[PDB]
Amino acid sequence: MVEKRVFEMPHFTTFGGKQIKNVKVGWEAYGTLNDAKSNVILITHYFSGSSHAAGKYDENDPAPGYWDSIIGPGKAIDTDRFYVISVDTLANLNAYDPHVITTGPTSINPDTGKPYGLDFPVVTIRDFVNVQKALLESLGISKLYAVIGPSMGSMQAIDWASAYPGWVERMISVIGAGQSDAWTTAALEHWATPITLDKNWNNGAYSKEQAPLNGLAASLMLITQNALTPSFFNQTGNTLGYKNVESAPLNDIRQSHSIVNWLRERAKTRAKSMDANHLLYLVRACQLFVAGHQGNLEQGLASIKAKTLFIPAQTDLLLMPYLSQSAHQGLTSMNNDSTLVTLNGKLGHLEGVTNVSAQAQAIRQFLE
Amino acid sequence: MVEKRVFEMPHFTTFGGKQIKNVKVGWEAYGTLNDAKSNVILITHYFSGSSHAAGKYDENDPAPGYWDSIIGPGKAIDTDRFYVISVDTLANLNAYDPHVITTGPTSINPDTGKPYGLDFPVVTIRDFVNVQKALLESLGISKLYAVIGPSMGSMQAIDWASAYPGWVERMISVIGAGQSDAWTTAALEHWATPITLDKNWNNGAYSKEQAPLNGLAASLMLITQNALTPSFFNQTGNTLGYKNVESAPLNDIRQSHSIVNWLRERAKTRAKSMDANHLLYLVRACQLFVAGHQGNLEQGLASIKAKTLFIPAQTDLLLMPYLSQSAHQGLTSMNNDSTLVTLNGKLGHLEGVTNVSAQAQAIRQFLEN
Repeated sequence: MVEKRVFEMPHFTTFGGKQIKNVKVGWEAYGTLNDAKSNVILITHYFSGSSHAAGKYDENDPAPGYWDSIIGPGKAIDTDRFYVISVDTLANLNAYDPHVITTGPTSINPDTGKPYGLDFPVVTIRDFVNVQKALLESLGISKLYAVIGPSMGSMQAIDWASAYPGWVERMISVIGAGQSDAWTTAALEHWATPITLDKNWNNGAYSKEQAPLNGLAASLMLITQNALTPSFFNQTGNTLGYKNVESAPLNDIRQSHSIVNWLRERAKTRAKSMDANHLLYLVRACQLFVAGHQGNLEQGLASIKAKTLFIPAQTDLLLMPYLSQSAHQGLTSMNNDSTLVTLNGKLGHLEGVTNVSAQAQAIRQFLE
Repeated sequence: MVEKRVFEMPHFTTFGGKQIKNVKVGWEAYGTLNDAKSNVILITHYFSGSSHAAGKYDENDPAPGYWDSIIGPGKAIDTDRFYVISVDTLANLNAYDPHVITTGPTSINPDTGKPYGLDFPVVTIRDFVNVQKALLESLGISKLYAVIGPSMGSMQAIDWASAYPGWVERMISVIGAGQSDAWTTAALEHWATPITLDKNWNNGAYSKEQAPLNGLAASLMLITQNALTPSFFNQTGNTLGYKNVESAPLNDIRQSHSIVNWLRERAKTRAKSMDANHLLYLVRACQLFVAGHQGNLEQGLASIKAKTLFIPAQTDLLLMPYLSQSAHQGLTSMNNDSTLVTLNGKLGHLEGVTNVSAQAQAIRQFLEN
């Protein structure tokens, strides 16, 4: 049911005033664009995700897109009513996934025949929304009925609403934020440092054959944990038969606890088709984020005219609930039709990826 | 006004079945040990701490020990009533600080004339309390009026109360836990990875002048943030003129935001007298922690008779509210005299290290009954 597409720009100016030549990003869409091009809902994807917000590329895919549970016929993001479209970001974390098309440190520089590495220009949330704007424009679309996104994708969505206020009628921020505050910028740095310390990194110039695999796995382990909760780790801890006094980490400083070996293996398996530098660039992109990318959060919220719906996860330890509450109460103070509802499950940040359906009615009522 | 002392054990068995020779740990004490040795209050110290719970070694020390505000004459922990003693952990993180005395990776192995590196045996919190016990025994003490400690210090404290019930009349746990659950064990593992990724680490066999400095700083950055809150970082960012679109990290992948530069320098500063391998070992000793060191916390709680006070910080992100609650509730279901008061401040975990005084009276009344 899903066909992967590719959007290309020969020229593109980054928000930081750099040039990327030969941009290529993947994208996909579900449903039908109506005649007025007035039923467009942009899904903007989270830190490690891609355009694959729903559906499957192949029957044999082990699982559909991450928001399949609320995107489809008759679902809260109804594909019988909306042309639902999603775009791979630049510097997409899954640079070596056969379905992900991105421009970033792995792209070949024609000028050396070698990957850009850390020669790639700094990219931002705005750069993502601007690549999405160009894709939309090239499809004759001038307005968004809604933009919807979780986590890093809620940054894109709220940025859209702020940067192009006449372009967005509705803004759904899920497990989200209006800014990367100093707490969040610091927290996200720790995802980056494991890769800088890996000896293979070679200041970003490593080959694919000598990639910084350990630093990447180390980053994902930290990410994976930040995105969950004590509850989740203690329950999987139970399944592993976790104990404080395990003979292996007790006897050998170089062995680890059951729960660590699990997280390491999981993150290693999650990072096979990922790229270390691309993780670095998405980190920096998040650290630079503020709705509207103007002086501060208040200025960016003053530009929004879309009604706003904020769905924090109550358990979220990564983009914590006060983030959604900050943007939401700043908006109502400006007489923005702003609504806040909570996700309150046990997966923490990942409630808003894996179980956004819990709030499907709020999304639906917002979208009627 | 506080003399740093040394305790020595020619031979020490570890909890993991191994030997360490020339065990040397630092300690100090405040107050006067009564004729009965019944007024002994042991302070056990947190991850990056030392024995310096109060007072100053030199009156021109910039800052007194980390609990001077509640340990001293006439304070909640009255050092004209109690004898207040505190010992440096094995593998103490402050491996190059002139006041700490410890034994670990940087120690010279007398068998080889060279450092232990990661030949040092794995240490646990049990090994910390046992070195304390050995010190207390060397001093002729047989019983502790109170064992108190924040964080890793509370791990030692509740361990003391579970492994040696009659030794411990009262146990005060501050910003602490009964155990390192799976969440917390994985969480501290992230403290360890950056050190081990650093090329200079060399599987633990680096010279002091060829240390994995950038890995060590990485760990400390994470630790520092884990110990704090958004409020602190956001007040801090505001003191720093933090903006989200700062021109330095926007123009250059290799530049960083204000907050990160602050965080990095504070960690490189905190790391001057620290050793990397010792950090690995304290992390592992924390992952191995369960009060008592049985197969679970319930078994470790079941043998506690000391009356217990718990003082978690509501805003703690490192050892969150629930770890104290899980232990306090377990003890109350065992009809153990267990109280729980909360620190409400916004420094998170470090409420219980730098602002314990907010519960001075609860501690005072728990000690004075």
